[PDB]
Amino acid sequence: AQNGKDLLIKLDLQFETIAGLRATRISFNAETVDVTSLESQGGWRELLGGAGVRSASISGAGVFKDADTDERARQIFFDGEVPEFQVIIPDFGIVQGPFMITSIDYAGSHNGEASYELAMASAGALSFTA
Amino acid sequence: AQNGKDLLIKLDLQFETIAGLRATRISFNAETVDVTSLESQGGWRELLGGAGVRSASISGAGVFKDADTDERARQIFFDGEVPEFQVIIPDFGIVQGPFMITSIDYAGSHNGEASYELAMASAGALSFTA
Amino acid sequence: AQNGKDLLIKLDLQFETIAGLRATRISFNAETVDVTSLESQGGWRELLGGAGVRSASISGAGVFKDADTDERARQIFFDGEVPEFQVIIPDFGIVQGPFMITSIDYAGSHNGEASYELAMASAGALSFTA
Amino acid sequence: AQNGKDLLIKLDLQFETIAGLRATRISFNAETVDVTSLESQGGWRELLGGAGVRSASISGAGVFKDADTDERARQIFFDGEVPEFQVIIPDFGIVQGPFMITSIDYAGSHNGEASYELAMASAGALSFTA
Amino acid sequence: AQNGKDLLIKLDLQFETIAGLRATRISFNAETVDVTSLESQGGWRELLGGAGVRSASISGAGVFKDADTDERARQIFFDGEVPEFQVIIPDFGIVQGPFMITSIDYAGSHNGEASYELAMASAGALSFTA
Amino acid sequence: AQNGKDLLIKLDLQFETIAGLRATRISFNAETVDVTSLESQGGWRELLGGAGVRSASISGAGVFKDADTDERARQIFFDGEVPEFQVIIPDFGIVQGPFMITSIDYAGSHNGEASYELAMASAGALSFTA
Amino acid sequence: AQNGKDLLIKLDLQFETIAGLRATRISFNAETVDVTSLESQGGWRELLGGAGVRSASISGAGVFKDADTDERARQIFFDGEVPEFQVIIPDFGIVQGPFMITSIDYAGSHNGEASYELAMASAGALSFTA
Amino acid sequence: AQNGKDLLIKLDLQFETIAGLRATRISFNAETVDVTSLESQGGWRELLGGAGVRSASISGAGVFKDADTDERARQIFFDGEVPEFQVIIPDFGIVQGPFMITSIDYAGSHNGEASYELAMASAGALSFTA
Amino acid sequence: AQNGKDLLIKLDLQFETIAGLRATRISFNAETVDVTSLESQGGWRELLGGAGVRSASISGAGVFKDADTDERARQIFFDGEVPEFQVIIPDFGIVQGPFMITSIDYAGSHNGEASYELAMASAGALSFTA
Amino acid sequence: AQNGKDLLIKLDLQFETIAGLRATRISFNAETVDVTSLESQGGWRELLGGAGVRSASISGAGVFKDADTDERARQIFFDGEVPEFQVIIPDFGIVQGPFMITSIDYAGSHNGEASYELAMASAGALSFTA
Amino acid sequence: AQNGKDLLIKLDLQFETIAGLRATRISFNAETVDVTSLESQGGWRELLGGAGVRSASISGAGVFKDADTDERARQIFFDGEVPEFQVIIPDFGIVQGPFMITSIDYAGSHNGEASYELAMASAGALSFTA
Amino acid sequence: AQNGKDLLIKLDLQFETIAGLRATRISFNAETVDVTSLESQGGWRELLGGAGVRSASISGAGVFKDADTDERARQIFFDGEVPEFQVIIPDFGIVQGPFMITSIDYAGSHNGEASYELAMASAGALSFTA
Repeated sequence: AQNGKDLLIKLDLQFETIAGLRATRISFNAETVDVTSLESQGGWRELLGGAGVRSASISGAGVFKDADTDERARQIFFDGEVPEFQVIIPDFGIVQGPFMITSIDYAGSHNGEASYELAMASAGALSFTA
Repeated sequence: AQNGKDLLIKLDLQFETIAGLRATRISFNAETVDVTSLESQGGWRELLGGAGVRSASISGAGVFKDADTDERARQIFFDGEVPEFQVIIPDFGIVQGPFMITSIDYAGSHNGEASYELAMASAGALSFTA
Repeated sequence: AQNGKDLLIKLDLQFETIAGLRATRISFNAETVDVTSLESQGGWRELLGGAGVRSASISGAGVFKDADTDERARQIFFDGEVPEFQVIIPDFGIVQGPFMITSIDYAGSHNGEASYELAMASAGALSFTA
Repeated sequence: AQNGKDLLIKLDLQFETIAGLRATRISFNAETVDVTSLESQGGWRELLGGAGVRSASISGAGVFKDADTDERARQIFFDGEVPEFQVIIPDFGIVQGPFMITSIDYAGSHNGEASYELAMASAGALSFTA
Repeated sequence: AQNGKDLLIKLDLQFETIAGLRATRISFNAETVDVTSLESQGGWRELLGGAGVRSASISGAGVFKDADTDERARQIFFDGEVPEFQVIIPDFGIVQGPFMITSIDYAGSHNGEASYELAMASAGALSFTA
Repeated sequence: AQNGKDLLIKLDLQFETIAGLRATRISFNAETVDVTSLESQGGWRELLGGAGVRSASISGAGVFKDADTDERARQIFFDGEVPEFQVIIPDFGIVQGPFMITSIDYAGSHNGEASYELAMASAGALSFTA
Repeated sequence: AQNGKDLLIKLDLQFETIAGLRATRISFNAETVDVTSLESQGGWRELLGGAGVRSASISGAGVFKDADTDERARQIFFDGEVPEFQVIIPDFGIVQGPFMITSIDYAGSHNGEASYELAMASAGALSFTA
Repeated sequence: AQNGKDLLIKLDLQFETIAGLRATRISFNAETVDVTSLESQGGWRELLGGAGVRSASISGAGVFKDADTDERARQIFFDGEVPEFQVIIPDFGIVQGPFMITSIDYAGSHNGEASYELAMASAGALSFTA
Repeated sequence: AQNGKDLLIKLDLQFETIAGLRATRISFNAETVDVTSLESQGGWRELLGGAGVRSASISGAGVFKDADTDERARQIFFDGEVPEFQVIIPDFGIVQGPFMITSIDYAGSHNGEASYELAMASAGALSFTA
Repeated sequence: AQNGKDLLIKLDLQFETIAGLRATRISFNAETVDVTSLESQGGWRELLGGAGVRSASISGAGVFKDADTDERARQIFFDGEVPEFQVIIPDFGIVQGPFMITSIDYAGSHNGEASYELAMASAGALSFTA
Repeated sequence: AQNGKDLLIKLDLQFETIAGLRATRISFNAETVDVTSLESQGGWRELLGGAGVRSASISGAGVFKDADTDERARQIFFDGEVPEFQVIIPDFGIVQGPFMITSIDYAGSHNGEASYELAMASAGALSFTA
Repeated sequence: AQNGKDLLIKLDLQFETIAGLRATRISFNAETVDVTSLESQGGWRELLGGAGVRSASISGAGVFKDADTDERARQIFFDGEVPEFQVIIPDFGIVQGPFMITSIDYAGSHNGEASYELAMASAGALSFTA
């Protein structure tokens, strides 16, 4: 078993995690390049595999606590960059990829928090430190 | 931690917040300009970053209490303008952007409130007061 | 605070509200005419504002109680018209717009009510009585 | 107030209601033919009204009890017809329209009923008996 | 009233029902061939009726109990056929149609069942035994 | 009845199941090649059957426990391959198909687990060991 | 605003509109007799105006409903005539011109309508009733 | 309204319709013999009418189902003939004309049908049975 | 930024804009008098510039609302003239040119508007008021 | 109904189909030798039929998988030949004609496949095996 | 990667970019002087290369914002000149060529912008600053 | 199956691929020298084959990333040459042909990339390395 407190996204400025990090989710994708020739041993769909583009997307939720890493993401959004982002998996290790800052949003209610979602997507080739 | 009562959207007339402000949510976006060349170190999707357009959208919910700032939004909708709007983040600071008044709606039930949603979207370059 | 019992939609025949008016919701819109030139001080999306078309939509729910104003809406639907409709906001005032009768529906169950939704949309220039 | 037990859909064979009629819902529509000229007193969307096509759709839910009117709907579906259907509104009156039998479905579980939905849509000009 | 235990889908091999048959739902359709001429007594939408194609779709849920009829559906999927399928309605009778085996799926959790959905769609002309 | 603990997806490296396997679901498909000629004994939709392409998709959920089979899936994603995957059905048997690693995602919260979804899709002709 | 249901093409037999009149379009033309002398105050193209021939073309779409006016157009095509045709503009008035029946076509699909296009062109001097 | 399933093209061998008849379209033409004399009451284009040649063209789409009428069209193409073809209009009646077999084409994909277009054109004087 | 509602075409009778002016587009041209001598510093195409004729074309779309300026264009077409037309550019100013009325067309559907396109082209020397 | 997987083009080396055969389309033609004498019973166009030349064209799309039959087509193109090609129709049979290799093209993107179109045209007399 | 905001066309008056520059596209050409002698090692087409004339064309789209550089282009069009134009490529550099102002057009709708296309073509020898 | 990332066009300076190579497409041609004698066993068109000229054309799309191979193509265009170009097919091999640089174009928008198309055509005899 691995603690959900362990997997951490973190910005550059040298890497530090953001403050409100209530729920985060790295999500990989591939578009499944269908190569269905007429011949196929039972009429099954055949796929190519390595031809497909592959992606990554980070969706971080949290409560707005002011930190320099939280101010950094605003500066990354206004001065639109694609810097290095890094996401630990507990016992796998970090990812250390270039991402962008696709859509952030700050929210607040009459009774609750200052909360924020932070949605990111892949911008380059990723890595894995094991 | 930051109070959700602190983050406030506010209209011009000089800036004042609207009356019913039950739930508000600034939401930023970028469309992620995919630049996927054939070469890529693992077949990963590459992204450009700064080429993407970037946006902002404000969705304010609340209960209809008559105020001059609430009458102002009706006047902003009928006389269709794109004036300056300003949204505080508690410990970040204000945003102070030009937005429009994309879709508002007033609602009422047989037993409940006069309530309203107020949806806005970015109309120009934004700012950040830190 | 404003009572939800106060905001009232009403038909012409001289204006009277409909009988079952369980939940009603005027909803305004604008399509946000994106004017994103290549220059923009941080790559922000620029918007025009007043070029966008603007709309209104009324969605009234209620229980079927037979009234002349309820029979009027059937006559407005079969003899397809775009007459004047009027929606009070409690302390703002009325709207007094031409709408159509886009989609109505009557519903009933084996144990419950004769209920109805009544969906309307804008058909002309609106107003505001303050 | 009007009882939901009163509003009844009914088939021809002379008109009789179907057996399982747990929840029924006549739903009218119009597609809102947008006539937005460049001139409009506040940039408001203008609509034409009577040019729009208008429709009706009936969605009847119920439990499968075998009746001749329930067998009739199967015969209406296989021998695809558009016969007269009639829906009472409690204190308005009947509708008496030609509809078709667009999609029906029979369902059953390991513990529950033989249930069915019955979805209909308008096929001609409707009426109103007042 | 009719028991939901009575309506049964069944495969050929001679007809036998499948093992896990937790929830099943035959669903018929017609695409409603709109024939809206300019003339129509109130501007109502006119429909043709019998010109529309008509369909059937079976969605069977259940828990994976190994049976020869359950192995048959796998053989129907890999050796892609359109054999005769038969669905009883309690007091109507059977349907006895040619269907295909459009999408099946087996599912299991760390604590629950081996469960399966089985989605079918019409492949030919149907029948009704009364 | 069959235990949901029995149906197991498993990777190659020789086959071993992945660690967090909270909910898994193989899902087959066929696109239903509509062959609707003008003649049809009641206007019913006719289908061809075996002409349709057929597919399979695996959606595995689980909690991130570090295993070599869990590291293998990351290596399968970065070095984009289409290796053999194998899914037991309790009393049917295995499937043993070539799949790809379409989209994986790691997620964690401030209080919960390191969890992951693992979505796969068919890449070749499948099998069945009975 | 003017309803598109109002503008109507109509045949002689005394004038009656055709049955399927889904989309109709009178289209006028002039060939723009270029009179470009060497002198012209900025090298602009000069045109003569009234020397150009002027035309009209009617393209009527619709669904084949059998009417005597629909049979008339077939008789106008086989017995090739140039009779009087008349097209209302809603608030302008009629045109009342001699046209021919240049190209008609009947079409039908395996699932849709019997539809037809009807293309006409000017054959004489036109009129305008105001 | 008339069903699109009703209008049918059919070959001789005695007349039978072809198998795949997904979309068919008889299309008539006339070349509009322009008789524009210098005099014309407003400079309008004058046309003669009956001097123009008149034609017919049939474009039939469909899915290749083997029938004797489908084999007949291949025999009509290789042994190039101009036999009698017959096209029903629902409530008008048949046409019964001599056509040729101008261009046919068979098509198939890796996943779809064996489909075919069949393009014909007029070869003689046509008829009309009313 | 400039509003698209500001640029207006207008007829003489003193100048007034037409009613339906949904989309308008002044379009200038020059035919690019190629003067390619054998000598050219890299074999580049040389052009003369001022020798080319220059043109203007106006294409106005809109919905038929009856106005005196809309009746004027019909009178300009039948009594073929080349009067003064004037097109504002928002912050540039007017054009005030002689144009003709090259091709207009009125269109209407079974459900939509009475719409019209209005195509114009240059007839003389143009101007610019700044 | 016939599967689109069944119709197959195939080269000589003895006949084998090519690898990527995503979409293929044999297309026949005849140029319609117009024999329009002055006499014709309604002024109809008369055609001769068998005098017209007749052709065939094959357009095969697919993904580049290296096969000896795929290398053969390159050798057929560089060493320009007109060998025998053979195209099955599912239930008709083969064609077995001499064709040439008119235009092939290989294509690839930064993210997609190595794909190819293969366009062929008739080079001799064709056949039909029934 | 290079930002599309970086490549800029600019006029002389000293060089400044135009205001609305939504989409711009320099396009070079050469007419490919075919020199196909009878001898050629496989019957391949031989080309000469440097004999071909070479060109450039600029197509700039944008929204009409009044600027002196936007007024300049009108003055360049009416007083027909071929002045120096300059187009940056992000990391290549400028072009700095003499062009003409071939065709401009201003457009506006009832709801949208004042927009303009600006089409240019080469008029002399070009350059490259690296 | 073959990856579209594998097929690569490349310039000489020794061969290196260009930077932005988003979509590339080698396209071969032959003009089909029609040799249709009066005799032909069914009136079929006869073709000669090897007499036809044969060609190749390369259309490369991509995003402008500055490289020496990208600067080379500009130098190949201005100093008009016909150097050796080389295009890999994944499992076939290279082509290694002399081409010219027929038409290139650089494009950029207000929000997107600096993109470019690069169109080439054959200039000599080609090859194939297998």
